[PDB]
Amino acid sequence: ASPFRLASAGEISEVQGILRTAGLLGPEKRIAYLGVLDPARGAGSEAEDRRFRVFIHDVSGARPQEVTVSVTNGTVISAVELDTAATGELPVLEEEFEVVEQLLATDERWLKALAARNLDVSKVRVAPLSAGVFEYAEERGRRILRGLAFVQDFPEDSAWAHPVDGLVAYVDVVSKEVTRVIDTGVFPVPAEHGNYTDPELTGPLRTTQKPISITQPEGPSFTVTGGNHIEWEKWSLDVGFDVREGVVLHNIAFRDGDRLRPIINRASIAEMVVPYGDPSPIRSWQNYFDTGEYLVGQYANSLELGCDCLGDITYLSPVISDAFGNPREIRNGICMHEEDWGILAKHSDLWSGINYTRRNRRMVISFFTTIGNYDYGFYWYLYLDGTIEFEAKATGVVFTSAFPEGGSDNISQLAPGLGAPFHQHIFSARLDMAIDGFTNRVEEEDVVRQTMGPGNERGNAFSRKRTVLTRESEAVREADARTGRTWIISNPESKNRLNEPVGYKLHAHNQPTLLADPGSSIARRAAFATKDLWVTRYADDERYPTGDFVNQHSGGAGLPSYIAQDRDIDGQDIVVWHTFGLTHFPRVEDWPIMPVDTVGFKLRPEGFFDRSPVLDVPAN
Amino acid sequence: ASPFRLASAGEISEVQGILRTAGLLGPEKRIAYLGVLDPARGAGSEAEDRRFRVFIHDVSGARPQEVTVSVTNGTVISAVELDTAATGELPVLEEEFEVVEQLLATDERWLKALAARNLDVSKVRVAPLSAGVFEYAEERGRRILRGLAFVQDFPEDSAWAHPVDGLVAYVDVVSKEVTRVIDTGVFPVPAEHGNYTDPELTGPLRTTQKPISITQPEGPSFTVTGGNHIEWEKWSLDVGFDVREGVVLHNIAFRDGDRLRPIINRASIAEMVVPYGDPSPIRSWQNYFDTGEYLVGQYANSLELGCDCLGDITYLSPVISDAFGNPREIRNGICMHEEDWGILAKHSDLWSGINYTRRNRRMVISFFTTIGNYDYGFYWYLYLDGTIEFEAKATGVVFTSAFPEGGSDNISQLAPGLGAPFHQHIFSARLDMAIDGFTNRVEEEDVVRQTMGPGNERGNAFSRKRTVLTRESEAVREADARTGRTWIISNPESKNRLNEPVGYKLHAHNQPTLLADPGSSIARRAAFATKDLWVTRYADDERYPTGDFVNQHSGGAGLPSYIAQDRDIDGQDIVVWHTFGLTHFPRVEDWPIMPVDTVGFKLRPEGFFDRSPVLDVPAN
Ligand SMILES: [Cu+2]
Ligand SMILES: [Cu+2]
Ligand code: NA
Ligand code: NA
Ligand code: NA
Ligand code: NA
Repeated sequence: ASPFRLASAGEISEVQGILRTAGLLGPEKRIAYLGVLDPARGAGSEAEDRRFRVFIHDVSGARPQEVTVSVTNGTVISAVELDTAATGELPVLEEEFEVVEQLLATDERWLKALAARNLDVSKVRVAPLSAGVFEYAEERGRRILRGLAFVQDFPEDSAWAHPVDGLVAYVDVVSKEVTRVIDTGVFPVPAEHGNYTDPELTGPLRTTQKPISITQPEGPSFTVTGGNHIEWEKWSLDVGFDVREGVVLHNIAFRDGDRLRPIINRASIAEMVVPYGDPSPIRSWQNYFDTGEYLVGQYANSLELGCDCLGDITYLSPVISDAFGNPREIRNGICMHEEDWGILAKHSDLWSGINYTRRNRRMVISFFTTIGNYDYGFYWYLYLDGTIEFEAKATGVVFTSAFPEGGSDNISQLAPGLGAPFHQHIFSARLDMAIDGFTNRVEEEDVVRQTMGPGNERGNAFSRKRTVLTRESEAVREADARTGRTWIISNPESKNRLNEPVGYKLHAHNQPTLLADPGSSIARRAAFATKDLWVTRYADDERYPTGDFVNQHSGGAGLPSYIAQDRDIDGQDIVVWHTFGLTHFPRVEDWPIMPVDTVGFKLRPEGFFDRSPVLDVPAN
Repeated sequence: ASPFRLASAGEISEVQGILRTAGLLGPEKRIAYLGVLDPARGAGSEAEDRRFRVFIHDVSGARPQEVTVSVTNGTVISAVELDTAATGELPVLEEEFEVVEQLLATDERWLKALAARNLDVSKVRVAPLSAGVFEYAEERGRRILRGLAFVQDFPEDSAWAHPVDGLVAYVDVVSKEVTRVIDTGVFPVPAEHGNYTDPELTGPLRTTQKPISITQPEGPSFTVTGGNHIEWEKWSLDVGFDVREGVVLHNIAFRDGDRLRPIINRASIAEMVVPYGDPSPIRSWQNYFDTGEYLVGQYANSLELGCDCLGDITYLSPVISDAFGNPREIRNGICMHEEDWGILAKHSDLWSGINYTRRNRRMVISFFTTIGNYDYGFYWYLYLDGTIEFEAKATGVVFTSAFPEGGSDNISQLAPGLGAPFHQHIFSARLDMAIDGFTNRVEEEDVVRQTMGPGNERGNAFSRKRTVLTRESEAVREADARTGRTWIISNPESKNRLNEPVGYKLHAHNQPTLLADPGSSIARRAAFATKDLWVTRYADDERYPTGDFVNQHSGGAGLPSYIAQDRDIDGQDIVVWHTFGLTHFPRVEDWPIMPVDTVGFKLRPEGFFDRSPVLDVPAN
């Protein structure tokens, strides 16, 4: 009954049938994206209309289409032909990945390059990577993937240990032509294997780890209704899933006495870019937009009980569409559970004699995705005290290269002859704010140091200052860790009992933003990543910080074009976009499989409640 | 048998007997500090000598003494009379705290101030606070405490809800004289109570939280031998306890194959300062040195199973001395346990078909202390992958004042008429480094941005740079979050298999440092807090960043005087001192009892191992 319910297999089958009957899903067509559309602002008329957005690719070279379908009414609402040289190419299809290796295996230039290196083509795996936009005029309007080669000595070998440096190819995956093969010179293929399940590498496994048993004898404290509606310790929300963004949180609200108070209307990771910092022409084009180009939701893992998620786990199994419009279930793709989180509050008072301790807990909503060599975990946390936190977990196998004789300023050495180029992993969180409703504003808060003098005779005073961001043109902000800079999202029309506007404070990790030269292709295509915080006025069609069609888009789409509208954001329906990321100089300890590293952000209440919201927590 | 074993009750009784027979512990004497001394550098001759350092106060006004005793030989090694006007006063005695309220209760000025406010003196609690050094010439060489007043309406009332603003007194606790009573004007005493166990404030307690059961059916994976020696998942260390510093970690080492490899010789929180930023003369002197002035170890809590520490807990019960030299056990004062810590490493490989997941865990060593209104948790974490992390947890009741009519730039409003002055909580971690032995060096690592141009034609390259700190005069460093600044501690004489020096990288949280004017008293006394990182050459007597005698010391002691020696630290026996802290602008949600907030730091291996050190972890 809820408009925010997950897409059903039956809905996806109906979409397929509607598209086919409209003549839009012939044998040459492929679905590159399918997702449910959120309700438009002000759907309080109960007139639900379940609408889906579809990107349709054509493998014969005809123009792709963007289509909107109403499952409710069984009709095609609109269908638009796309000029991809102008607005960007569609996301990469899973079936295009295998095309690259197969096409190169019969190309005379590729075979000559492998022959010079004494490599058997049957052992050469090709990583098919997105192309970006660079100097090659012949690529405009064509679907291009670039391929880098790795040797697999046997079927269970980790090919990442054996990069074939000095060699790259470009492939037109629609016309099935190899456009360029570039060979800059022969590097030795690193010979040491990286097989982290090989007993010769692991040694005897430890026998010292005794079991930790986490159980909930009476079941979990949260309830799931309507398939995806969560209620837990005064929190209320809906867990959505989209093939591009992955897990999306809707309608985050907190039950404060008799009132259900909204906090965030929609929360998601709306883009994530992995730019590489190696200037070698073999890799200097290398930038993954995992969300926008590959779609992280479609590569979600099935999570195993006891290994991936430990404790009393409740799973969601979202349904997506395959390239032909058939429903596909991602079994156990989302884990949900609560976790003990240490001490919540504690005080032993000498004067009253009262000793007081309470324990904290958090609700966890997570999924894991695998894109080639990398694996990313996305974790959303809700805490008893009103804190909301996001954490990304990065693991998997680092992307490798040869390590040059004589060293490198842009590549780490991991093993003899084996290098790992420097790179970043940068995320964009899109937070459609709704602090006590939709009239919100953002203030930038800095610590203020004060000079010793009159009114501050002992030189101990310090203060803070808040600056309201009033228009989009002034709402592109940078971090300043030294001044303790944070941002407060408040509702100027909703006051706490002290007559102050209710608010939430965003705490960033203050990690470096995009390092590339501002004149680079990646700086133009990932402009969101060059600043820590953006605020825009809500609009239905402003969904992603990089635009709708990221693959091979020439740049400027998304946030820089949105904020040019210079709209009023002072007490309006606003969206906060926060950039955060990891800068990775690989270490020896990251090889041959990398231990998890993390980055994230959190939001804490700031005068949202009239007092601590956890006074009614019982004494365990 | 280990020289690093905890002090025994029998050792403390022997110290008392040695002091008494030497004529050093008559009825007028009080022990203000007693602690075991660490072995001097190069104790590999097995010639153990258990020595204790003692500070002896005299309640009759005679000069205090610093005494060193050998329990092994039953002798007084040295006894020195202290000139406290020169070198500082001894730490505050617990018995001096009650003296303040009792003395004020019979002072005519204090009684007149309370009478004007219609307060019954029997209901007025006085917080006895350290004095610092300001403009009052009569305080030089005297033991002074300053008192701030709070109303307790009934014996179980939280007095913190009822500050009596506009009033402060200074007390000489040796001569038992009230030196000054300052009354700047009558403020209304805030009337709302802050009793967080009162059903009228909490409402009905939640019935929604279902139990989380954490158990270890086969016991924990760590072993404890010799009372305080820990072995856990290749880690080895000794857990010490000192009445000033609290938990101290000794001899942190990692078993890498056949080699026990040292990492940190001694790790502790060597000072912690809480400076207040309210320029009112009632509070502008207010600065707590919890470690140096009060001694955080002697106020350690007894931790309750299931409430404070959850899971399979192993306790240590350290022994300290009371003011008369009798041993006192802090029952269950240290909790030790292991915790599941999520995913350690994960990869699903398309080419090899291998799916791999391993789980992480951490060892936790913690204690909790209560100083007046504040409660602090100190947590040390060891992770499977070689990471060492410290985390401080701040909770308790915020220090309060009146909230002025017309507002304040330096005080938050928490309730009608009730304010909470701005302040910081700043810690100093002393890390006596021993990366693969004692020849260590520190490098500062910054990210380096590169310009688009020749050799970087696509403008994607970025790099990093490392600067060796060679002398103490250049080893006072500031954070720079924007350039991703970290510090690497390496051993230039110990190489990994790639012929690179082994190292560990310190990751700071990059929070603001001391905000006070650099010309203030607190900036001179807490100079360590004005910079993020200090490196010194190890010396036996350079123990604390603030010097040995912090109470009422005029300033400059500790780190600024140490580094003036400008000693060589390039491949030497070195000590890293890291400043980190929280800047607290109190929020409504912090009242009437504050949910935990955290700050800390971590160290991760950086080419210390030859590959990932967790390949031999089993598959659960
Ligand atoms: Cu990485
Ligand atoms: Cu505080
Ligand atoms: Na274009
Ligand atoms: Na909004
Ligand atoms: Na002095
Ligand atoms: Na050292």
